Amino acid sequence: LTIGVIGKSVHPYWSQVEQGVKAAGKALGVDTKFFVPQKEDINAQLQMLESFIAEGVNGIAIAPSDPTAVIPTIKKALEMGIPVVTLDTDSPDSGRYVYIGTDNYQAGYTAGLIMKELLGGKGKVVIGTGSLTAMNSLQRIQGFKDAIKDSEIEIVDILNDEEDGARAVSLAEAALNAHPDLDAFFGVYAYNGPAQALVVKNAGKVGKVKIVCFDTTPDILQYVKEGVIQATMGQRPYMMGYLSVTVLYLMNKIGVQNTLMMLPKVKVDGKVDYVIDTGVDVVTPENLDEYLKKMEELGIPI
Amino acid sequence: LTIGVIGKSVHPYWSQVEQGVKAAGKALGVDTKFFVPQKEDINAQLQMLESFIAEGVNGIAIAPSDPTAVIPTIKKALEMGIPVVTLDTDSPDSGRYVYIGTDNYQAGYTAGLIMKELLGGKGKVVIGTGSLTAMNSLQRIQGFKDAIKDSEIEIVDILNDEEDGARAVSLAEAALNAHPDLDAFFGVYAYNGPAQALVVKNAGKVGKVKIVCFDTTPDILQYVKEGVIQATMGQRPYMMGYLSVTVLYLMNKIGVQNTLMMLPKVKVDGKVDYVIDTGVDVVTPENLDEYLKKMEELGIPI
Ligand SMILES: OC[C@H]1O[C@@H](O)[C@H](O)[C@@H](O)[C@@H]1O
Ligand SMILES: OC[C@H]1O[C@@H](O)[C@H](O)[C@@H](O)[C@@H]1O
Repeated sequence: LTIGVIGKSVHPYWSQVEQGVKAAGKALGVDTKFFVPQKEDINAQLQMLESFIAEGVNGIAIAPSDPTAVIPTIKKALEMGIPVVTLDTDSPDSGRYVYIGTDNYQAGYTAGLIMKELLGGKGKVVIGTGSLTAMNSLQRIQGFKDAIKDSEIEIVDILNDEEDGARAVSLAEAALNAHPDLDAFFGVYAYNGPAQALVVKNAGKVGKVKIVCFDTTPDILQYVKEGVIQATMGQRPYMMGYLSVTVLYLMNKIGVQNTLMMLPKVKVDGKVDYVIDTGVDVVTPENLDEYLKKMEELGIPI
Repeated sequence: LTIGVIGKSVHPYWSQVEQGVKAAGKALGVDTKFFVPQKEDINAQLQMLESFIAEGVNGIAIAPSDPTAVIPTIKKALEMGIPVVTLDTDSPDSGRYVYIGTDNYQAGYTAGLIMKELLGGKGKVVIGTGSLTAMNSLQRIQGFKDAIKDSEIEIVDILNDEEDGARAVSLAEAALNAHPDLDAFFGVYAYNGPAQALVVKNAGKVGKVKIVCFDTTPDILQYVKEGVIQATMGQRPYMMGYLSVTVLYLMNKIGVQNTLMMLPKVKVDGKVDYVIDTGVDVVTPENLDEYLKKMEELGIPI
């Protein structure tokens, strides 16, 4: 059997997902194809998707940079008898059987409450994300807004870098100059937190300008350690990759229905959906050490 | 790989469980050992459990007729690296990783609410079960009690047949001739429903005496067709046996933890537990054709 997985960018975050993909494949005796474009690239994801289908893979897990754009192709994959699940970010109307990843809206809400606390309920915030089409970005941002709604905290900007590191840095660097009265940064994607951290450090504003972001890749954790980042919403990319392969494997061996019978279910608009929530680890400078301990203890060290 | 499954009795209900166990094994390439004593026999379950452990199976799924009696042995199995899950009825402190089956307490509550409606909150009811140790029987019973608590309905008898057909019958008709003024019969196990129905149809009480039971085996359904049984809480024995083999298979291939995070979790006494609720189908004479249609569509016809 062969299973194909499609990510959204070349960030180390997707490396963790790939490791999960390969480990699951090795444990189950399955071949895995992994693809991630350099930066956000909807057309490349579509072509790779078209390609995996033509190759006749037995399963596809995809993290859509655009949930609507992939619907027709995902429908074809399903017509061709190839199971499809989403991971990292969802496309609920595509026909994908299961979404596997973080509860994005809530992850953002939590980050919003943390921010609300750090700023004492007031101040100006600039948001940095790598997409304005991916549903996971929109949900994290939406949840952030909903969490600070009952305060005087105002978001003065939402900057999209298309999942490009240099671009994320220069956009945050300019936003800092356009807003010398900025109180905080909110990084929605893995590139954003450490980009805003470099900006703030470069301007000598560590502590002055708060940073609440996502993920726990090396560069981020190092800034959390230096105290530049007060809090980051850590995900479980590895698990997302490992369970995606597993779920698709089962759907081939035991069938789509039997596989769904054993997964967590939720209700959307009075209808049943399937969601495996991989959880978030709220990491701050105070609990960093426990985090490095907890991770290695769970089997995914450093 | 070899998976061992232990049932509670020779009822056709367990044949359904076994078909699932054999279907899963076949689809996954796993050998399956299946055991059920003639009637309730805790000692036989324990003896069979000890042999599967000695024979070094790679997984065990058990439906303990006594949740406490099996703890030391299940613990021994786990100590020796053999994953254990429960199905049909639980043993929450045995150390088993997952419970796969009906939500027994709630299915009982639902059963109680249906009676309460049928009897106008008043009348004499006699419960018929096949165990007073098995947790699924105690939960279904405690649930029936909790549902009709604030009504005038009363339970005059709780007859235990130790999962024996003839005993289910002779115990019933020895309650209808000690209570010819009996309002209703409540069958907890699959043996009970048909027995109670055979009795009631004999004493020409078809309709007079109310019958609310569990399961949808040939006989139970037949009597729902003749309006002898008004409502029966149907389970999914097939799914229980199929998923039990699947879960144990995964635990061997990808590990216990990776498998657990794929399943629905619940919080019990502040600690996370894993439970696959195979759901219940409330069947009445009104929808006895829709139920047949539904089962036919899910791949488990007739
Ligand atoms: O920017 C890299 C990655 O960051 C993560 O936080 C997001 O969940 C991914 O969708 C994104 O591709
Ligand atoms: O008595 C036959 C069977 O009836 C079912 O209702 C119960 O779930 C089983 O535990 C029992 O073995």
